[PDB]
Amino acid sequence: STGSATTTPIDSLDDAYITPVQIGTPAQTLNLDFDTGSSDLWVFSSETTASEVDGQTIYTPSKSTTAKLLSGATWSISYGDGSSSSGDVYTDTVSVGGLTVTGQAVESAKKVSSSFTEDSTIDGLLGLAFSTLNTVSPTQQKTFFDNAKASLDSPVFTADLGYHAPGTYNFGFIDTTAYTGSITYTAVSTKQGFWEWTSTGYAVGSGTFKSTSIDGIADTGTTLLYLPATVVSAYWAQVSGAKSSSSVGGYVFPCSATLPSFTFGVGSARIVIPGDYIDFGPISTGSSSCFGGIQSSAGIGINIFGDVALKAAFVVFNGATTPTLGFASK
Repeated sequence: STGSATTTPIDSLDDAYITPVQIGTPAQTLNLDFDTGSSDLWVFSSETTASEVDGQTIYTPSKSTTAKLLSGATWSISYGDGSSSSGDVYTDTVSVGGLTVTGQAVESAKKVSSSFTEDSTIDGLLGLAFSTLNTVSPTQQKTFFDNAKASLDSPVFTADLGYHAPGTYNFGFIDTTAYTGSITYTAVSTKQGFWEWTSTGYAVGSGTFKSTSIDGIADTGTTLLYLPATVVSAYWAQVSGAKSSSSVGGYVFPCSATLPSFTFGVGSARIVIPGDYIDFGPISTGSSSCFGGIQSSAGIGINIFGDVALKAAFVVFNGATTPTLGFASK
């Protein structure tokens, strides 16, 4: 089997991407944030504290003839950005772009933190990291990909995120028309439960490539590109007037600037992030100070190849016995 679904930016800055997901019988369609940095499929629901729902589409398990309460099961998660959610668990039928899993753990939110409430465009998350990170207790549950894997034509999914435009998540096949040149594959460590790999270095604009190992994770659920302070300083040094602002919480730059590109290495291959991808607009409405899309990972404890980096590539998440990551230009 295979699946193919379109993923759409939630706003004009590509702050995140939503993908429609069918849950239950009859189908209830929710727009979820496909997140290769976590491993819980959770949804706004009829069980969510009413005051914490503000415009999201909810899952109502009592209206699904295939929903079954997973007795005694609870979940609770906190994300790198400080957000959190928790609740109970159902199993139900879940389909993504024509690909169907029966008995998928659907984690129903009783509580969500304010950032989720305040974002009406995201109805929940669909985790695509390794199932070892799943928070359901006392019986850990598998991710959607893990549940589908054996049925897929090939045990892979691919992320093709758009810049200021829709993209695609495919399951079970590699669309050879979706990229240019070849796919370069690189080793993955699953020891932290992430799609963790090692970039071979970087360049700023037309500058010379610096060969240097950068360990980090391929994370569709993080907006920006988070890299070591040395690297990030090297980048913003090329932008007149850019500075790290403690009060804003990162590097800012004059909105009148033209940003240089940023290149990262995948083995011998190179992925070029155009400068425009690194502009995330005014820090506050009407400001002429703009927020940078490349930021320091110092204090996160891990480097994150988030959407800013991933949207410049066609990315293969290969879930073979020994997982690997593939990157191609597009």
